[PDB]
Amino acid sequence: MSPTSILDIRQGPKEPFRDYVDRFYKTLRAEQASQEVKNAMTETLLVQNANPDCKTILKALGPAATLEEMMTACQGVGGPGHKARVL
Repeated sequence: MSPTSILDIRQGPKEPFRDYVDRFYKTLRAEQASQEVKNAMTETLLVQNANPDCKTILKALGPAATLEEMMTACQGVGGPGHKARVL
């Protein structure tokens, strides 16, 4: 509850996007509350609730680099992606 911060609950949240993001930003929000588009600069690795695009993609697309674009690229995506099954 109170002795409970992102960088101590940081397990390694690569893939449980919404399930963990709401929890992450709920504590982390002293530094970047505003869902600010530059969210590829702090320990932020996701976006509050996110959209169905980003969710379905980064669920497999956590290769420790390309996430930093994918985190927020979903905001301007204009479509459902191109991946008929995740792997």
